[PDB]
Amino acid sequence: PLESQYQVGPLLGSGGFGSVYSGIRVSDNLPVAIKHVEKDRISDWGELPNGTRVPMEVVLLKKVSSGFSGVIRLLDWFERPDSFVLILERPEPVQDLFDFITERGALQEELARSFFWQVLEAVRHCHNCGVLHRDIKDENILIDLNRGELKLIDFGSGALLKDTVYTDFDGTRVYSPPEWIRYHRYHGRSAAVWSLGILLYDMVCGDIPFEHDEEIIRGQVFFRQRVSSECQHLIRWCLALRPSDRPTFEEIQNHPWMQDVLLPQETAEIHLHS
Ligand SMILES: CN(C)Cc1nc2c(sc3ccc(/C=C/C4CC4)cc32)c(=O)[nH]1
Repeated sequence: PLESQYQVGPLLGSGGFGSVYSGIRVSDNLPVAIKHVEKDRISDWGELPNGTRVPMEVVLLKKVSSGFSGVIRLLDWFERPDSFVLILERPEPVQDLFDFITERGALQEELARSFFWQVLEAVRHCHNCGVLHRDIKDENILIDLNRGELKLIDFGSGALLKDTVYTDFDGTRVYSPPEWIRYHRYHGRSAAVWSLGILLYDMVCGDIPFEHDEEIIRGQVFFRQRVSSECQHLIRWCLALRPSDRPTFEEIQNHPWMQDVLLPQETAEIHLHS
């Protein structure tokens, strides 16, 4: 045990959630990320199959970790007197979708579609595992620039998935649905689809559609860049004001604009200059 097996590199980011450092498992040189979370800043606790009292993030991480590389896997975790320390995988080289959009602006449709699909495949995986992320957005998506594979990260506002209503949200406002904004209630799926509508608008317009509460409640989408009619259709569908007017994952993934997606490898070859 102990803090022997890992070697702490540079800090990767921080905030009110905590601090993440680059790290190398000594045990065999694998890249990892070392995420330190303060007990005081966890509002949502959970408990394991094993039955111990851990942050919800750790519960959800365990339920989603396994073969499929569309979600970042949690390799191990530790407890400390005032924090939990999480060890997760780290692709090399890697960059987050937010930075990648800051650099390259609006993405070519073909690139967006391959990115969007992959997010769709990640979120479907979480939904199967009984996990709801609740904070899907460019900053919670890592690109592995060599293999062209997106990895969803940061379950710190997630919850167990359920069919009843959610009356709490501790995620990103500008990505939250209008039913949350007015009534303080949403349902998982439909609120996830809204965040995906936002995410796709982001990808294709270089930036997010709404900044203020009223623009959210109004739900009218102005396009600032050339975007095909079919992409515009899908975005507006995901951003239906009534939750039940929103598409299901299956309906999103059968949308005409979602056809003939590139593979992750082809994607890096053509767009990440692999
Ligand atoms: C997404 N934020 C709030 C923090 C956060 N970062 C990571 C995780 S796993 C993880 C794994 C790798 C890397 C490497 C990133 C490069 C772009 C700087 C970061 C993270 C998380 O769970 N939370």
